[PDB]
Amino acid sequence: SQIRQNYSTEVEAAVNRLVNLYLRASYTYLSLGFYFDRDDVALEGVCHFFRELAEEKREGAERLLKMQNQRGGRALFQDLQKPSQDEWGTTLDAMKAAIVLEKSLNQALLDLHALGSAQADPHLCDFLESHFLDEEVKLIKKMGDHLTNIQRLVGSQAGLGEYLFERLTL
Amino acid sequence: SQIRQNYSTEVEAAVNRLVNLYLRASYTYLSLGFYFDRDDVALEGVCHFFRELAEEKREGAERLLKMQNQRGGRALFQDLQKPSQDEWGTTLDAMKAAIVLEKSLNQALLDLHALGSAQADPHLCDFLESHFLDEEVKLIKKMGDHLTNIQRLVGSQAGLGEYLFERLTL
Amino acid sequence: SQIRQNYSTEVEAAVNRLVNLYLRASYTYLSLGFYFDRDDVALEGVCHFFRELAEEKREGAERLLKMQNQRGGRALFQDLQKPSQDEWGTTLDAMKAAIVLEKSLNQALLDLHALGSAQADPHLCDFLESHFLDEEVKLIKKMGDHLTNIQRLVGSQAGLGEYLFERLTL
Amino acid sequence: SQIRQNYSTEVEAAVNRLVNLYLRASYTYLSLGFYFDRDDVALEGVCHFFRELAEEKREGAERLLKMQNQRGGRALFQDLQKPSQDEWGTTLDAMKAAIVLEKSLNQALLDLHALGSAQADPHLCDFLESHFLDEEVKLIKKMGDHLTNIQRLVGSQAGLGEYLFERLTL
Amino acid sequence: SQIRQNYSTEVEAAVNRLVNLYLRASYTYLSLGFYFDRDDVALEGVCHFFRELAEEKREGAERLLKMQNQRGGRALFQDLQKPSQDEWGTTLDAMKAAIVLEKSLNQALLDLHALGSAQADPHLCDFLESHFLDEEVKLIKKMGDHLTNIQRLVGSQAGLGEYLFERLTL
Repeated sequence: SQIRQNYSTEVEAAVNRLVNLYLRASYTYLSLGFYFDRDDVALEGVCHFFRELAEEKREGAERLLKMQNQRGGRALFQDLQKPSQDEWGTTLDAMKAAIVLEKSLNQALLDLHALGSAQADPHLCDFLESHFLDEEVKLIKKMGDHLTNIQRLVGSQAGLGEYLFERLTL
Repeated sequence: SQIRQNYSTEVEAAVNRLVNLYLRASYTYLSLGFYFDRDDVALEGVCHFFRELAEEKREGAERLLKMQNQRGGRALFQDLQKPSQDEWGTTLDAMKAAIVLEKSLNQALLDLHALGSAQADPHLCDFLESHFLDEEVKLIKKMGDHLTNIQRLVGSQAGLGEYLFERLTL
Repeated sequence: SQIRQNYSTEVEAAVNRLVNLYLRASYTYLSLGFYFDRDDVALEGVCHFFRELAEEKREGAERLLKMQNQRGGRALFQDLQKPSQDEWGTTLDAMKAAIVLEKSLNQALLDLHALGSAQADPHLCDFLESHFLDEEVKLIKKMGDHLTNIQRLVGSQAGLGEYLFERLTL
Repeated sequence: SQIRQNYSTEVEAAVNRLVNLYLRASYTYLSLGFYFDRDDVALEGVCHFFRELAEEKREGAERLLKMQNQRGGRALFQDLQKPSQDEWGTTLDAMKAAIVLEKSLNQALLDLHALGSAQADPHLCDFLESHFLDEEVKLIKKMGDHLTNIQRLVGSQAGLGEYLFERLTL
Repeated sequence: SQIRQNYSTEVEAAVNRLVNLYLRASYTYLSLGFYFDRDDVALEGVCHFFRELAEEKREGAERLLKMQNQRGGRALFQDLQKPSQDEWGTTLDAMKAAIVLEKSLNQALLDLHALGSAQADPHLCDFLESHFLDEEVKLIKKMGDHLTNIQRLVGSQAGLGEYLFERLTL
């Protein structure tokens, strides 16, 4: 590219892989959202929590793609793997799966940051620090807060706690 | 009628029967609403849910009657059977009876649509698709969502769950 | 009932019978309204006059039911008899049937008031005097005014008078 | 056409024929409107009723033509036959001719709907149900209401009734 | 009195006794309100419910006194007995005591109405029907609704139900 400067093939490829990870996460959240909209699940606040995350992950992918083009790299898309489950269990099961998913995205961001640092690519490092690393830390903290509250609500009567958390937190 | 065109005696009669079904459903909901207003039942959100449905069903009957006259058919009214119960039990019992009632109305709409299609009456088919079929599907989905939430709230202590659902959902 | 005080079984039963009378009157007015909406009758102001009365009678039934529950009585619903006619003739015939209907409702209110007085139930007597007795007298006077005007318009050419009354009074 | 999909030559031709019918109806209404504007006829409300219908029919033709192009069919225009009369008689004669005209348009819509159904063309069927079938039913009902009122006004003194209907309904 | 007309000594005395009953009820509610404000009771919505009733009962006494003077009777005040308890137990115990209190006031109103009727004092009868009888019926119905909800919340864990009712109803 006429514009490409200080942008390694290693980072370009890692950015494409990260786009796939974010789009896969968006797909997972789409599935989680619609599962909580089933008439036999019926937890509206949980559906809305995950549908909003599906949008956030798609937006992250789009920001990565815009950056790929700003740097002169070339977007390459791969198949998007279906989500790991068809049914997602309780809100507790879903929130545990979500935190696993976000930790995996955060680890991929940290890996890319390390690659950027190894490649002496400070534009990349700034980009991740600005738009991604803090968002992930904030989201993971929120999910951990939710997991703690969901868990405190189980002990006695799980259906009651599940309803209350959806009504009063989400 | 000077205006009647492509409107079978079969559809005319079925529309009169459907008006009776909607008015009967309105009556059932009136009874459900006032039962939840009893001082020894006292669930205001449940009363309001059913009173609003009584109004919706009456409005459906009125829309059918307006259509009967637009097509040149003749409204014929029959006695309105009293509702199937005098006392309606818990919110769970009432919501189960309501879903049974709406499924019966939906089946009567589907039957009328099939008759319209057999009679090559596309105005009828459009009328039902526009003002009735989607409303029924949406309402049945809402009731199923409510039934799932009511059921999740029972397990432990039924009075507590009944209060919470009325306070926090309805 | 934990709340019931000075409320006789006789009044409770009479209130249920009165609810049936008001709902039947509402049904009669629904039928009158839709008859005047027929393309071969086509008197819009007459349809609107009766449709508004159908709503007023339903509201009266609902006020009686609310009162039944306020006093600790128990609503009991019976079948609703179909209206006395399928076709209602001229505006004059319909207005005569309406005044007969309202006089019958007024007589049932007066009977209930007499029962309340015999049962020393001043809350009932106030309730009827406040929300029902004056409304009936006002409505009967209006219908008598209409009957006089309709009758003055017949003599010559009945179709002309029927049109003029609908256009210029209703 | 590069865009044409599931659009039969039979429907394309029937749509062109229907455009001709709507434009002919518009022409008929133009003639009716100007007849009622003659100084020796002089019924302004009747002129305005028909002039508004001339505009509605032209708009229907234009909507059909837009649809023809959306589907990749080709508009073909034919001569427009002059209206069936040069003078239109009384308002009663004109309203009878109008209802005959609208019933013929409605029958052509129903025929086209049947053809669409035979051709498995649901876009066509939706298009007619949405923009045409209900409009025709509503208009025919209005004309039948008018015919009933005009007829009730004749009996006695026809000029008087004709004036009153124009003044007080139209 | 120069103004006194048709106002019996029996009614005058009964009105003074009724003022004492209303002021005593106001005192009882003052005590109930402050008990629920104790740091070891601490149910704010219950305190506010009873403090508002203390004000309503005082206002009722003041309306009776204004009426006594309008009729030319003479207000006579007696000692006000302290409330029947110093501590009021749970919200359920308090609401049961409140309904007992209101039923006693309602019975005193009904007795006074009967005396008015025996004395042929229609001004008195109107006064009670207008400002007192309906208010009592409405209040008793509300308290019965509350008692039903409190009772449904006990079964399982009484502290939890007591908190929830205060938070979500009052």
